[PDB]
Amino acid sequence: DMLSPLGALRLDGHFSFHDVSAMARDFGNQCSFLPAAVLHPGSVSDIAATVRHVFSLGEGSPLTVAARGHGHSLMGQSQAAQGIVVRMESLRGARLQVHDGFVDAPGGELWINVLRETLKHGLAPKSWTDYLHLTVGGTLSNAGVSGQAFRHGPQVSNVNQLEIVTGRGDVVTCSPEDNSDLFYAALGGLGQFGIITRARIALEPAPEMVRWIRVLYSDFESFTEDQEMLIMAENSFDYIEGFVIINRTGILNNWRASFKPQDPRVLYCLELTKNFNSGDTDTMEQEVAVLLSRLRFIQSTLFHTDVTYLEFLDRVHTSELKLRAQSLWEVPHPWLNLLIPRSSIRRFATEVFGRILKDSNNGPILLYPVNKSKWDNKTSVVIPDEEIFYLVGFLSSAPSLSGHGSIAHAMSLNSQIVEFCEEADIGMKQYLAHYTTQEQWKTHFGARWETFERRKHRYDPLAILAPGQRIFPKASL
Ligand SMILES: *Cc1cc2c(cc1C)nc1c(=O)[nH]c(=O)nc-1n2C[C@H](O)[C@H](O)[C@H](O)COP(=O)(O)OP(=O)(O)OC[C@H]1O[C@@H](n2cnc3c(N)ncnc32)[C@H](O)[C@@H]1O
Repeated sequence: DMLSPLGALRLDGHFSFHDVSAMARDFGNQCSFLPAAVLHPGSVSDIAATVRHVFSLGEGSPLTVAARGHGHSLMGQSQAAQGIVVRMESLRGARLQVHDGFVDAPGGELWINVLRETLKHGLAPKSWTDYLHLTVGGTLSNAGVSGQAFRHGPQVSNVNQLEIVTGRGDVVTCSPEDNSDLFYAALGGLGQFGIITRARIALEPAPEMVRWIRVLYSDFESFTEDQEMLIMAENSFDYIEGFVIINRTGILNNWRASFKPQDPRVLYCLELTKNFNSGDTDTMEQEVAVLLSRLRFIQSTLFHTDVTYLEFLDRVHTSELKLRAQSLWEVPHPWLNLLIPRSSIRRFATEVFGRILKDSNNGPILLYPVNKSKWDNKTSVVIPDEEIFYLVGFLSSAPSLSGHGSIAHAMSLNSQIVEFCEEADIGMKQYLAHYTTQEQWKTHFGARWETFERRKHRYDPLAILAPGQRIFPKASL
């Protein structure tokens, strides 16, 4: 019995060794791996003691440790088959401090909760994810990208300090100035080098309102050229995203329920915001008029709405409530998330949207560019080698057991896109990747593999951490 000395640890919290089903599923709703135990930590010391114990067993133990955030992983990345799942949200509380234009947040804290606290001081983080009900540790283990990344970089570019429990069970406080290799390793590190128990996030003064804008384009070339010009301009919009709309009719009528019209085939939606304060509405109106005057969208499709900063940032939670009401939230999510270099974007769009795809009815297609200069080259993040690259997110649901959608249909369409990228040398890199072999991961990492592998031996030599990533099998190094 390897799990009886685990039950002998004098934890601040406790272990669950039978009631473990909730930790054997994720948002992907496809993979289910029953863990042997679930740690509900009462402190970071509990996490460190659990990791130290597993490490003390050496190479003769199949025990693994997976930190679970909000479980938004799509293919078992936060699960541990016959291992130990650490419920990071058990430490949410509790150690949330705002000081000096920074917020110190537990790793298991949701971004929505970081924002609610921070707003009480008139402050907020600068860089977001589209959905806020995700943990600080979970999004930083990836990158955390939204409409602000073009300017502030991803969330991983807006963190100043991390408190980590390494795969050796050591508790380390790190930053660009102390234990910097661990700091940079953890950022986009896919949970490979340790568990982030606390993060210092940079803040900026928060606006009270946002002018939220949506416009349509018929031409991809003009759509993307306008996005690229907006991401390079000075005093531009505060959020820049885009959507690919395949076949769908009554798009302006769907917007009419929330947005004010001004005035009443593959289409492209450009989504923008301009941050503002009530006492400075006229300056915003003038600045927005100027910015829009340089764009080439279909004028009759201009829709806008004035909302609070919180209402805009938490917008996806409204869609979550509607899906939960229709029992459409916990369905399989066979998402495909790609990073496409600027030089390949048109060739990609021609084949993917013009040929491979017939409709976009089972989920949105995100498409927008970012600036590579905002991403630090020392992290574990994998990005294309061009100064401008695009995030392309195929955020599909599979509500059907057969036919149109249908995990088998979504999976076939995803394979076709990836096979095209490979055959036509697009230079694509996947975001939120789910490779099953170390050979597929070596190719993904490419020139950055050696760095990733050396950091792994340094911080998790026995490969105890985040086995669901499938990069390093237990004790394989
Ligand atoms: C479900 C979802 C995801 C999502 C999104 C919208 C929805 C509805 N919108 C995103 C967006 O606009 N931009 C973006 O960059 N990502 C977006 N995502 C994906 C999301 O960021 C990720 O799924 C991410 O993993 C964060 O979510 P979460 O907190 O749910 O974390 P997890 O899924 O349980 O675990 C992720 C991996 O990291 C390891 N892990 C978890 N917590 C930690 C800590 N504290 N320290 C170290 N590693 C940790 C897990 O073991 C797993 O491998």
